[PDB]
Amino acid sequence: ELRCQCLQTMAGIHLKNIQSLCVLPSGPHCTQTEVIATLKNGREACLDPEAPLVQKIVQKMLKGV
Amino acid sequence: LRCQCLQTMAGIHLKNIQSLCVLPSGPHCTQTEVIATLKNGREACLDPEAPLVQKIVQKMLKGV
Repeated sequence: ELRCQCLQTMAGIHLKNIQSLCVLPSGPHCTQTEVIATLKNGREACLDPEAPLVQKIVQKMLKGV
Repeated sequence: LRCQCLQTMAGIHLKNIQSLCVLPSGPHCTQTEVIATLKNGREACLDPEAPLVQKIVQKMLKGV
């Protein structure tokens, strides 16, 4: 909890807007795994890896959409 | 605007990756591309279609 890149997780993300989704696994840097989705507009959104929706979007990116 | 991967590599394990990032398919690139920077710090392009990469990605999300 000393060099984490996310101060909060938020929900409501849609795959259509995402240009890049990246998973930061937990380590000495941060207590919890973090999902950062940089959208096509250039903004970034912190997502909670445990959430089902984010996992569904990841699996849709790899296979689908 | 263009693909970030000029090749594909195999043998990367969830234990070895320090950060994995998925770039979805679009006009920039025909195929979805996964770029995993390893604990050693070098980067490896992984093939999203492979079952192993998908399983490892979702395992990372779970916390493995």
